[PDB]
Amino acid sequence: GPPGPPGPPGPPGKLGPPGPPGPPGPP
Amino acid sequence: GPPGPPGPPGPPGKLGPPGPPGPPGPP
Amino acid sequence: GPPGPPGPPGPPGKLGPPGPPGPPG
Repeated sequence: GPPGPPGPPGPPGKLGPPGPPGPPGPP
Repeated sequence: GPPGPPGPPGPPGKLGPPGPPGPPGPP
Repeated sequence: GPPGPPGPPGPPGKLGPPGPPGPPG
């Protein structure tokens, strides 16, 4: 018979990397 | 014959973006 | 018939953790 339809989309990706380091503190 | 089953689930999506900048440092 | 082909890639991940605190002022 015909091939079946395409499977479901995969799961979402994983969390991204940690963000950039923050600014210097106030004086 | 009938059409075949649905295909397998896709791959996991792409990695998320880097996070927000950190907070200000200590004084 | 044969099973279908693999599905599409999933949706994008969420943003990561906050970065580290900065250095001293």
